Amino acid sequence: KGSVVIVGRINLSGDTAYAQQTRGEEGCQETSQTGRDKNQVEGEVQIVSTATQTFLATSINGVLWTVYHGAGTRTIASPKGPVTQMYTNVDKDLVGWQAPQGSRSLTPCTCGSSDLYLVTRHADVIPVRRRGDSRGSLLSPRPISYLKGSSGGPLLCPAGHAVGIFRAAVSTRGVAKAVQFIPVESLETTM
Ligand SMILES: CC[C@@H]1[C@@H]2CN(C(=O)[C@H](C(C)(C)C)NC(=O)O[C@@H]3C[C@H]3CCCCC(F)(F)c3nc4ccc(OC)cc4nc3O2)[C@@H]1C(=O)N[C@]1(C(=O)NS(=O)(=O)C2(C)CC2)C[C@H]1C(F)F
Ligand SMILES: [Zn+2]
Repeated sequence: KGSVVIVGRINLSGDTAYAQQTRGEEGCQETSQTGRDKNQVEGEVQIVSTATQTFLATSINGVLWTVYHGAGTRTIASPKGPVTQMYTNVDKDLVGWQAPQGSRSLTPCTCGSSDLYLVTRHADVIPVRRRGDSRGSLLSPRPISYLKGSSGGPLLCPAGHAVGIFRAAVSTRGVAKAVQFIPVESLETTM
C-alpha cells in the first residue's frame, strides 16, 4: 500500500479560515507510491489522502495525528521517503507520525472549557458544546455530508488549544447532531 500524502492544509493563521490545496490528484498518486514528498509543509491542520480516501491530520505536541480508519498502518510521505508511524492504537482509532518539518503544533487545552469549535476540511469552524469526555453537540445540525472527510481534524477551545480529534458523527436520518472525538488527554497519555 502507498503512503498517506499531504495534499493541502486549513489556513487558520489570519482572521479568515480557508482551505488551500498544495498537491493535485496525479501528484498525490505518484507521491503515495514513492513516499517522497518534497513540498513545504505549513500549519496545524493538514488535508491528507490515500489512493482511496481523503481526511485530515492535526499536529499536537510535535506529532501529526489522524484516525486509524483513514490511515491504517500506512507510512506518511516525506522529503526523505516514507516515515513509519510513531503511534498506532486501533482501540482509540488513532495513529500518529513525527510532525513534518515546517508544521506548527497546537497545544493541548488545559482550561476545561465546554465551548468548542470543530474545524472541517472545508475550513468551516463549527461551534460544538461539549457533552461528555468524548462527545459534543452541534449548535446547528447539518447534513452529514458536511462532516464527511473531516475525521482527524481538531476540536479547539476558545483559546485555540486542542481539545480532541474528530473521530465519528452521531447521525439521524442523515443529519449530524453530534460528534464523537478522541480527547486530547488520550493523546497525552499515548505520548
Ligand atoms: C469508517 C468511518 C468511521 C467508522 C464509522 N464512523 C462514523 O462516523 C459513524 C457513521 C458512519 C454512522 C457516521 N458514526 C458512528 O460510529 O457513531 C458512533 C457514535 C460513535 C461511536 C463509535 C465510534 C467508532 C469509531 F469512529 F471509533 C471507529 N473506529 C474505528 C477503529 C478502527 C477501524 O479500523 C478499520 C475503523 C473504525 N471506524 C470507526 O468509525 C467513522 C466516520 O465516518 N468518521 C468520520 C469521517 O469523516 N470519516 S472520513 O474522513 O470520511 C473517512 C471514512 C476517510 C476516513 C467523522 C465522520 C464524518 F463522516 F462525519
Ligand atoms: Zn483551552
